[PDB]
Parts: sequence; structure tokens; C-alpha cells
Amino acid sequence: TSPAVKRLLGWKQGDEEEKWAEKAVDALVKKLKKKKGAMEELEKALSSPGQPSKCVTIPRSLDGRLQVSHRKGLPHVIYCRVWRWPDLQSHHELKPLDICEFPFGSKQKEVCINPYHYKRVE
Amino acid sequence: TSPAVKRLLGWKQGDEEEKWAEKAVDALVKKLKKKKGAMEELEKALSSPGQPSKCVTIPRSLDGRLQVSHRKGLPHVIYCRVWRWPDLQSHHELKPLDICEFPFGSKQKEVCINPYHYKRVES
DNA sequence: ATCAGTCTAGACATA
DNA sequence: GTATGTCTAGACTGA
Ligand SMILES: [Zn+2]
Ligand SMILES: [Zn+2]
Repeated sequence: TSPAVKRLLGWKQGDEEEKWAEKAVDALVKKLKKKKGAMEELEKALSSPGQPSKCVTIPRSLDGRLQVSHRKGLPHVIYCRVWRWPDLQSHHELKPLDICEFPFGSKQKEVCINPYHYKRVE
Repeated sequence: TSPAVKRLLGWKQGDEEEKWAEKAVDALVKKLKKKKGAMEELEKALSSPGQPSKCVTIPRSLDGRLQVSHRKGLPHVIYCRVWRWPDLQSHHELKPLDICEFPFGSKQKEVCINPYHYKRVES
């Protein structure tokens, strides 16, 4: 991405979904800042994709959903759309990697939203 | 006044407050249908100001506030703004009538929202 | 501090 | 039917 192009893109407006994504990430960071080293870890997974990373997790809701700026979704599905598959459609398209200790189906107190602890399939 | 004048007014758009009030009324009416005859009573009070009326009440929140369509206010003040003094500013301007058994300050289970169970005072 | 505002988990309701 | 949305009391975050 080009210097002149980058500048013009600075003024570009975002689709409602791009703006909603900003809130969803902004919400997640708020959660992670409280825990020690969660941010650095989440940053690790996204920056170095090949190298394995430990889970980054948020508390699970009773039905498992998360609400961000009036919209309800599943945590792994939401954050996987942001960083890996923008067209991801449902939790059925996702399955966990064995590395993950807190997958969505886990039904544990916590749910991992590390996008690289899940694998997209049909 | 003229019937045409009313019809032209029917097409009037309403400011955000006028629309918010409609939502606030819808919220209460949704609550009151659950209770027996409360609707019939609330109309009695609004229809006959002279004739005294029994309390009409809604559940009390912990901080006492009520939220409607993202806006928080006190229940007696909200509904008093709708039907008696639209310029009411805070609960300091309101005091309860002796008739009311569920006034705002009472810290009871239910809160009377009957506008004719309160009196306005300059403060 | 009372006061006011924002955010969302849970409850409820419709599709 | 479960999936998807609506609404707000409570939590929380600042004067
Ligand atoms: Zn994980
Ligand atoms: Zn009363």
C-alpha cells in the first residue's frame, strides 16, 4: 500500500461493518488490558502467525453470546472475522485447534478468542 | 379549533422529546397491561382530575431510575412531565400527596406513577 | 460525593 | 426450533 494512496485512505469513511469492527476490537482490548500480558500475547499471535501462541480469553456469557454496540454474536466467530476470515458466516465454519485450552464449545468459565486457535472449514 | 388545523397537525413531525415521550408511554403501558385494571385506573385519574384516584405503580429499580430508549430519569418525574407539567426539571420540584401509598421517596417495592398523586413546588 | 451517562448481560419476544 | 433481534436493570465510569 502506497504513500499517496495511504494518505487519501486516511480520509476514507468506513462501512457500517468496518466501524462496528472498530468497536468490537475496542471492546476486546478493554477486557484484555486488565489481565497481565494478554495484550502482548494477542499481539504476538496476530503478528507472528506461524509461531504458536497461548490462549487469549474473555469470560463466557451464559448463552455464550457477546454484545458489542447493540449487536450479538459468538466471541470466537466475531474476532475470527476481524483478523482471519472477513466472510466467515457462523460458528459451524469454525472448529478448534488442539492447542487451545478454552475453546467455545468448552462450556468453561472462559472462552478463548485467539483467532489462530481455530481452523476454518466448510 | 378547526378540523383541518388538527389534520395538518397530524402530519407534524415531532422533536426528539416528543418522540421519546411516546416511547416512554409505550413502556409504561406495556408494564401496566400485566396488572389488573391499572390501565382503567390510570385513565380515571387522567380523565377526572377532581375525583381522587388510587395509586398506579411500577416496579422500583435499585437506584430508583427508569430507563426508556437509552434515557434515564425518575419514574414519577418522567410521567409527571408527560401529563401535568411538561417543564418539570427534577424531583426537587415534586412532593407527594398524602393520598399516595407508594411515593417515590418511600423506597417501597412499587412506585406510584399517578401524576395526580404529586404536587409541584418551586425548588 | 448525588448526578448522569454509557455499555451490556440477561430476559424476553418474533421469526 | 434455534436463531436473531429488542429492551433495560445493574454495573460501572466519571462530575
Ligand atoms: Zn486458545
Ligand atoms: Zn400514589
